Amino acid sequence: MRIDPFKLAHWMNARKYTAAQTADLAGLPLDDLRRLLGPAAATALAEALSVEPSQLAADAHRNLTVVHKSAEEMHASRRPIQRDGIHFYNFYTLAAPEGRVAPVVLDILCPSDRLPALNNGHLEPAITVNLGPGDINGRWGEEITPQTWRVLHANHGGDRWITGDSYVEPSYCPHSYSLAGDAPARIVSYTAQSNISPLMTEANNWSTGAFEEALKALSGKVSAGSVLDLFLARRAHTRTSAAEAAGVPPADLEAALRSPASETGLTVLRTLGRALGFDYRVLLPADDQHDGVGKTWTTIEDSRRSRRTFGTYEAASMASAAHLPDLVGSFLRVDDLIDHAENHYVVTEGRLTLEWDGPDGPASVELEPDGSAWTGPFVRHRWHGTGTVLKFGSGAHLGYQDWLELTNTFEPAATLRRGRR
Amino acid sequence: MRIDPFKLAHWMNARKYTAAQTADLAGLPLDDLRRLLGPAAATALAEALSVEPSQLAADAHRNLTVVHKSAEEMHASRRPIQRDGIHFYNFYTLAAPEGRVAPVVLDILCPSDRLPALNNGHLEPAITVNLGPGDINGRWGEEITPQTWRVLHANHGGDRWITGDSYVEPSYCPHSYSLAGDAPARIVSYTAQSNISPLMTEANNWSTGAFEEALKALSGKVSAGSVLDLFLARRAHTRTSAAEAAGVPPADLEAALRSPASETGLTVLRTLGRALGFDYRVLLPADDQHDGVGKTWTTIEDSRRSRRTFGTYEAASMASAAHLPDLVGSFLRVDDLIDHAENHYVVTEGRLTLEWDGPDGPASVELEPDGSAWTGPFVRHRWHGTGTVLKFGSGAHLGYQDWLELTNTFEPAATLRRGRR
Repeated sequence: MRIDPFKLAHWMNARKYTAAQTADLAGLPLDDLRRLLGPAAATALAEALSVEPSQLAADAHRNLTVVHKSAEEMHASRRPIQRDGIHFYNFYTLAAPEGRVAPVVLDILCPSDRLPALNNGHLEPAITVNLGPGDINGRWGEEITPQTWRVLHANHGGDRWITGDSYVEPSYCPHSYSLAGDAPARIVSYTAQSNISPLMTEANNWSTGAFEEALKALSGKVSAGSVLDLFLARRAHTRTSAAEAAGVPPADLEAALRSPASETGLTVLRTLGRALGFDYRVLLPADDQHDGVGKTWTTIEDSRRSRRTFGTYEAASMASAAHLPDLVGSFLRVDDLIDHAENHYVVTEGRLTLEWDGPDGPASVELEPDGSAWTGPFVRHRWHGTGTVLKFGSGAHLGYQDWLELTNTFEPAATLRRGRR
Repeated sequence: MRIDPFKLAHWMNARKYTAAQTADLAGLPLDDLRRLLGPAAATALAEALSVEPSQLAADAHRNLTVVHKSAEEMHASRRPIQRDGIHFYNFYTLAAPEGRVAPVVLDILCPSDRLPALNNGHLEPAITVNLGPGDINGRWGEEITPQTWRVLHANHGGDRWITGDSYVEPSYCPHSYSLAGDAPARIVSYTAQSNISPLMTEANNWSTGAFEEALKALSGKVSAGSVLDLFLARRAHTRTSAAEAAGVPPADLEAALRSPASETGLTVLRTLGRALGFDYRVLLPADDQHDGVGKTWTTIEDSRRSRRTFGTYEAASMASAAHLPDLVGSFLRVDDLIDHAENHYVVTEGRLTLEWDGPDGPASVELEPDGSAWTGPFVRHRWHGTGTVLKFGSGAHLGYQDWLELTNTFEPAATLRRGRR
């Protein structure tokens, strides 16, 4: 229930109240406010600043660098889920900051002679990999067909650190799993945050008339021209005025919208961008979508083929997708690490040691199979010992969306520094 | 203090608790939960879901379409600000949803014979335009030089609806204004939300070691290669493994990083993107930054030159910037409107009528000079009468960042529809 000095300075600035005016309005001591900027109070500040208490509240957890969970504790979290009249899955949770979404390990208990009843799907996309040792069935449709029923294999060969096939569970499409045969099997399902969730959360609160107008604008093929027209209408420009505004021939502007990726088109849309004040990059094409799981599907052979040395590690790729840049999965063989976002790790073999440099100096924890850890963004760490660990990644900060704003910022490091002190 | 059905379904799904399990854990009636999904309770749900009450709280205001404020009320909000020992400005606020940041009108009271003492700057970038009738001085530096002292002119000619020069106040740089002479003058300063604020808010909570690591990564020239290396390290790939992974010659990958905008480079980075699972677009170059206000500066002549017909309106442009796509300003002459984001309007001449189609059917309000209104995203509206109104725009939803994720979504309209019902 603490106060965020950053959120407070922002609101005093917004309402342009001096420190003294803020204290006088809020009805509390000035040394306190000069301290907060550096319970019974928070309510007053909120009132004096015309904002809800949650708009000034600090984060539930500050200075988190690493969080870990032993094999014993992950096993202790086991929880059975009943579906279709039987013990369908066994629920386990991996390391994750308190309150956050934790990666999940699942026992696949639905026999091969019974179609696995589907769940209702979910917004977040997720990387799912078969830990083995048995093969499993993937179901993505009511009707059983090659497009909605496929075997997610377990590695039966020698390079076991590559545990099995993996793919990306598409956002919102129902799915379920069953055993492909007798051999038991476990699955690891890692979800990243939804990058469209913030928009949805807001759109859900708009009037229904506006919501329908938004859907209308998003309906159909969202081409470069359709997005551009919205940008122009946003600026009270027509395609004609915008063209003469950018000094471009209407004939070429039409071509570029037909070829955003051609160098002729990119030069035009960027020239438009500079003239009208917008970022041409979001106008560039992205690989169309498929709606099936055949595009992201990554077999054991794919992963084996992708093997490479990464520092003191040997790495292999899990399923990925160009339209889900913040979601990553990787097979790591062990015998410094620092990503621009969060990492979720789970050991699959050997007694490994994770070390990290945190607030209290160097630290470390020994983790055995099913043991796991979570690293915050930019937290330098490393793994020692001989074994295997799965490397997952997610996080909105800093996601590919932040990287787009960052390339648009003058001296980003300076901006961040100013915000922190 | 209500509950968000969307945030609740998300958390029950995350923790994968059935409706019954949720009710049993939360300790409340099941019909209630089946109702919320469709005070004393919210606390229980939060506890049972291992989340803070704010993580399930609905928006302070739902179904807002339009908010307006009369000339009399905006005049009634006048507030003097003392600086450098004198009455420096007069503070006025324009229409805005309760709790939100309201556009500001300022009387410039610092005489021409006194250097206007600077403020401490602010994170949000802002479009500032001179309402006139007198010219004013702009100060952007301690020392008075051509780069930090320039006259922001007021239109003294006939097309008064174009009120004067405008420019973009760069994020965080101190600034202030004084009169250029005897003639009085008012200014309108419109700020958009900061697109980097979310990242900052989070980075402020990271350990200092991680923060320093982040600054290090952002320091220097943030080129296509420097961002790519982070993407690769994120995926346990080196430039060598990534190349052979995308089936590209190391020699070409180096060229593309030297020419992201050339069609040869874009084809490579997109091929890399498809292979490694990332969005090549954020790798594309954006116009460098300047740090001065000479790039966005828009004179009266510029605006006059940009005049164009827009539906039943005559429009002229205010200052803009390619790196601030969500911030827009426009001069509108009156005698349907629907943007993909929020609008803030302020009348400068005539008694005008704003109509909108809201939750209760068609509505309308008559606004005179200094009167203002705010429209939510996608809210269809129009202006009737003969006069002039300033059109400002901001909002994160849906900003250019959302448009990047939207082009990456399969059936976005469908996704949003599912989230709402």
